[PDB]
Amino acid sequence: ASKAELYATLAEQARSLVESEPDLIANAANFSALVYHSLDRLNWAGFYFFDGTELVVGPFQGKPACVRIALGKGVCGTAAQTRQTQVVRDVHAFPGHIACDAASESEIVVPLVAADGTLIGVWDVDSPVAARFDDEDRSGMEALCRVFVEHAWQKARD
Amino acid sequence: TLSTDPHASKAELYATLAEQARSLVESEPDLIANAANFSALVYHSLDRLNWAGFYFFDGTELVVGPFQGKPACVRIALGKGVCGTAAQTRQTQVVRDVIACDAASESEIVVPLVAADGTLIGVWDVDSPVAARFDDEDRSGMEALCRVFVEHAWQKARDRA
Repeated sequence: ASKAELYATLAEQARSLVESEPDLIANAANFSALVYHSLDRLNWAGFYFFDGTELVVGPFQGKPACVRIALGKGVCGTAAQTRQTQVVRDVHAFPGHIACDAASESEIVVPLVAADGTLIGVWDVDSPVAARFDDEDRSGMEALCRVFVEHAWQKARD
Repeated sequence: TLSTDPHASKAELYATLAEQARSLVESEPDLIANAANFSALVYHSLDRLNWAGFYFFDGTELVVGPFQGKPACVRIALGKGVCGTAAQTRQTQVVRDVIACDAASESEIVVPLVAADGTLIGVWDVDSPVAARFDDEDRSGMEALCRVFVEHAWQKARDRA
């Protein structure tokens, strides 16, 4: 299946899954499981949630990794501080990449921002192969995260 | 790989994993982070597993928390299925041959999680695609792992409130 097909399907599956469920933790864990087992050549997929000061890991699929990430530090901290998606083809060349993120060869991080500008956290996907993610994954991952923010986080906050 | 390495028994392996679990959660205050990391640690330390994670009691029924594996059940009523049976009976369930959730599961162990004051926290659920993957040594080992999580993550956070 092409990337365009996979992300179109994932977007509707994700919306179906989280709209029918109030609990944010359930929705974050099921979302991580859905994406992780639908895309090949991944070794990590999951959430970090902002605690008012820094990122703190939430539900994820993969091996134990970073537990806390300061804003500005590494790919995830850079995404949270700049509020810009990070598409990294070679994590070992990303300036300031952090030790607990060493299992990843390439990475995509989408910042999650509430409608009122509050930093929610980041969505982080890692691969053990080089240049796994391109700008179509940028489009596709961001569409999945918009579903999550609108129909899981924004709902529970209200 | 490397057959000449030391080959530990189930008791020793679960004891080593309990110390790792203790070290992983001891100093982190956030309960959801510890639950996510604990699920990841156990799932990747034991072989022949296809699911490992938490369902948390919301006061009425079980609601899935952090887990490793494909999407499974989201909500489970008390008394329904292996996990709901564990939560209601407050008894550990060991199933050698598998209603719901992870379809590929052939054997399963569910450990109820109960607070110091008797509150039902939820359950810890692990599945294998192999028949009779879990025996009474796995039963004892999983219960010891869950004591670490309840003591050094859940009860720790509750007592600070």
